[PDB]
Amino acid sequence: NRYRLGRKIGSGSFGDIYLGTDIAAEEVAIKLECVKTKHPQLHIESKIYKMMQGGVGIPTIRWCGAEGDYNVMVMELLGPSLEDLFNFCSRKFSLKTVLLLADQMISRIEYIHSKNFIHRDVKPDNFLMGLGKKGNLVYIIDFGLAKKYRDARTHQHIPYRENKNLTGTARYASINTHLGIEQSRRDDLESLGYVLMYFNLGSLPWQGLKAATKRQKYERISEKKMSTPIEVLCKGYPSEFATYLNFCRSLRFDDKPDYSYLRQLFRNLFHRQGFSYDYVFDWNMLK
Ligand SMILES: COc1ccc(OC)c(CCC(=O)Nc2cc(-c3sc(/N=N/c4ccccc4)nc3-c3ccc(F)cc3)ccn2)c1
Repeated sequence: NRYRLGRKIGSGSFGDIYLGTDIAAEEVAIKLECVKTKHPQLHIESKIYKMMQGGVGIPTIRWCGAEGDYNVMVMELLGPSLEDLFNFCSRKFSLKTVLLLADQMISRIEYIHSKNFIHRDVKPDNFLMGLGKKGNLVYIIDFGLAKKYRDARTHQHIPYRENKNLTGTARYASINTHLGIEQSRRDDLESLGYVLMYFNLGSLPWQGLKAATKRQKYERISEKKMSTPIEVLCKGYPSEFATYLNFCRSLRFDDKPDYSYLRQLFRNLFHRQGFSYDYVFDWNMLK
């Protein structure tokens, strides 16, 4: 109930992230926002976490408020991110681990969409494993770029818009995001498709391109994504990864994705491969 701030561990969408301690009991994670910021957002994000509360893989917020020069949000401590675990696993995941992760990540995105929001920054850093009895559970974090895509009462979808600035991480952004189109449900899922192929490959082919300014930088990434057919991107990997991406790329702006179809693709592959659904990930094998 009273919190000690520890080392800074990084930065979220709109603030810095810290390890901390609840001195009376337990270790926590703490996000800070300057209270004098011109674009306050931490309390908005807190309310989204609250709307999401109780979902599988949705982190619990312990306290939000103001102290000194900061707005403060305290979260239950979670385990390593999927990017951290990727590094710990020598930047290679077995097919079994990719498929286990795919099943849960699709479900996390579906859940957020069911609560009327799109995430808009699907990337490995925003998925964290739980701890203790939740160690086999993938959590999704960070609603700082999240947006409501439909009305809570009528479910009327937001309108189509063009010439929008790229929101999120360029590496995993959808093609339509690069082309300036308003993001919708389909784009969260397309980004996940790039995340899965990133886990398969160790890098994506639009990493490390040269340019002068950040504007051109994103342009080069856009051009490489558009000019790399899915069959080339996914060459040498099971067809399901291409099928997944083609499905996502083919969705209409306001389509409700068939999340079950996408999970079934990978589940059927998992079964054909003879894998056991025992939640044993590559990092559980580290000695
Ligand atoms: C017990 O021994 C340990 C040993 C080493 C450790 O690590 C060095 C740890 C710490 C594990 C940990 O990170 N746990 C954690 C993190 C968060 C995050 S992570 C994030 N952004 N990450 C990125 C990454 C890349 C790019 C952008 C952002 N934001 C929030 C967050 C969000 C809201 C909030 F209120 C508080 C925190 C939430 C809960 N647990 C432990």
